[PDB]
Amino acid sequence: VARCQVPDCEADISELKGYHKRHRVCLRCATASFVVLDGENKRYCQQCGKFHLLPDFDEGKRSCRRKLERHNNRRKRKPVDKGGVA
Ligand SMILES: [Zn+2]
Ligand SMILES: [Zn+2]
Repeated sequence: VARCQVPDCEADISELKGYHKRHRVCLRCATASFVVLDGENKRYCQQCGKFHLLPDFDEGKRSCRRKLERHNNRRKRKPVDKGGVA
């Protein structure tokens, strides 16, 4: 539904052409960076598109800090490769 459903900003983006219309958010919000949501400032996460919590951010880019890394130390080592015997 092309409509900015932001508590502090109830916009009716019925005719938009960008990455804000595909997330129920107006351009003003997409550019505003942060919005005074329900007693909480949310930040448009370009990684997921949806809104996120500002206090849950870090220096590493402007996105959530969850599931940011996983495929890095993926290796299979074997210091034994024989097992016990006695
Ligand atoms: Zn808005
Ligand atoms: Zn995110």
